Amino acid sequence: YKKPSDAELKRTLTEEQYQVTQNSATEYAFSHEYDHLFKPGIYVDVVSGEPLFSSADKYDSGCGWPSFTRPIDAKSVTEHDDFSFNMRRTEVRSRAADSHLGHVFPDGPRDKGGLRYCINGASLKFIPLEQMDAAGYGALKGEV
Ligand SMILES: C[As](C)(=O)[O-]
Repeated sequence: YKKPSDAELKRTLTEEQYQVTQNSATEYAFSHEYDHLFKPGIYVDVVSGEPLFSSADKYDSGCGWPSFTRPIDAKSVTEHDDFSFNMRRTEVRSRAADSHLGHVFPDGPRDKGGLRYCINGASLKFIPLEQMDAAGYGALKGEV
């Protein structure tokens, strides 16, 4: 899982996908299809295809963006202090392509770890269970 050149990205990603993953922009709350999508499968980095979240950990937090209790693999994402626009939050970015994904907060389901990963649907690509094998993610079916 690798990240193409900035120049190549400009010609493959939509304006929205590019602004969110490359410039850390934020999609309008409740605007993405993935917000209310709850079907079996996984969500991968729109840029590199790296698996990031599983349908197994997706839940309704009412925050406005796809929400998960944890990443599909602890190593899949990286955390960063975000002192953007007068406040302190923890930014979440993908490991391989370093795409801006969203933020994580300490107010998630307590029995699931207590974390809430709020992610832009524009930074993801959903792979339904029925297509995971063909897509090359067969080994991850155990995570749904
Ligand atoms: C707008 As957000 C999904 O980075 O808390």
